[PDB]
Amino acid sequence: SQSNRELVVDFLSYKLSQKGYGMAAVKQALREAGDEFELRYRRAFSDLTSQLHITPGTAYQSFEQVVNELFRDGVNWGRIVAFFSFGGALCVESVDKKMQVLVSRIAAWMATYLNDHLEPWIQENGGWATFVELYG
Amino acid sequence: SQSNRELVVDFLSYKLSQKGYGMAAVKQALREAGDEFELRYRRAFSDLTSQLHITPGTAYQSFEQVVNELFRDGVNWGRIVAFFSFGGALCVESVDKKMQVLVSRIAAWMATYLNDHLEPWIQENGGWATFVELYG
Ligand SMILES: CN(C)CC#Cc1ccc(OCCCc2sc(N3CCc4cccc(C(=O)Nc5nc6ccccc6s5)c4C3)nc2C(=O)O)c(F)c1
Ligand SMILES: CN(C)CC#Cc1ccc(OCCCc2sc(N3CCc4cccc(C(=O)Nc5nc6ccccc6s5)c4C3)nc2C(=O)O)c(F)c1
Repeated sequence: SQSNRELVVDFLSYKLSQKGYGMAAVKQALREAGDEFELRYRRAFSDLTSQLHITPGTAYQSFEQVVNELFRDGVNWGRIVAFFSFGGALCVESVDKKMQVLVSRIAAWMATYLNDHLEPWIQENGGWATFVELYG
Repeated sequence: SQSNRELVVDFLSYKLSQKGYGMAAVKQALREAGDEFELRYRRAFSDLTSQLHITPGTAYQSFEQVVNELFRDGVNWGRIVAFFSFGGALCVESVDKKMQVLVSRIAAWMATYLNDHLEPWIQENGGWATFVELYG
């Protein structure tokens, strides 16, 4: 869906710009939730960037397997925030290693995973409007 | 949920009995779909029983990783049928190796995976009532 892709591009651009490189309410809540996750929560959970070791040869299937570990106990809003934040970290780490080409690929991976695996839970749980009420 | 667990126990008991060892409409459609999968489709896909090699030491996480391969591209009714049928085969193979104790465990794995990963898609796609209309 275009709405999921828009959220992905907005969050990734925000994270890249933050580091030096419509749906307004949803985008804002997402940006804020991602920031909170990075400041307080990222440190406690298993570091997924260590498990992926991204490069131009990295396949979507590899990304998919690592993200599955994130949702192993099911989906919830906090986990979706960790997922967006994980994608942001891969983009930042990609731009550092001079592989800016991987950004658009990571974006596609995220949108794809969202549409294929997370969308049903999102819609069944009130949609993004509900995320705003809880995290925004 | 209790409704998912009931479907799992009904299907497993049905498969076990077939090999010599409420929700009536859903249970019937599921039994019938599972039979069609075994008669027509099982031969046309990769054998997951080869990837699990079940024993009393087999962890849920192992089962989860194998099932994930089944839904790697997403969920649909036919894939859910393949999933029930896969659980049925593990139970049959467990009773054959004298490990009848694993049956209740496999049942719990299935109910768990259903509730944690498949339920949202099911509800967003018309619920079990829709499965009955299509496969029943
Ligand atoms: C309202 N105001 C105040 C605004 C606000 C707010 C607000 C509050 C709370 C918030 O988070 C709460 C925790 C969310 C989570 S994360 C999680 N697991 C599941 C198991 C699991 C297993 C393996 C790995 C991971 C993992 O994520 N590894 C990563 N590696 C990297 C590396 C780089 C970058 C990102 C990542 S992520 C996980 C993550 N589970 C939960 C949960 O809540 O259940 C929040 F985000 C925002
Ligand atoms: C109408 N009336 C007459 C009633 C009816 C009916 C009716 C109609 C259609 C039906 O299925 C259609 C195909 C469904 C599937 S399966 C599938 N892949 C994804 C890729 C993939 C990858 C790896 C493994 C598997 C896998 O499954 N491995 C297994 N190993 C074992 C071993 C033992 C036991 C079970 C199993 S399963 C798969 C399965 N994809 C699809 C799909 O349709 O997308 C059906 F079941 C019933």
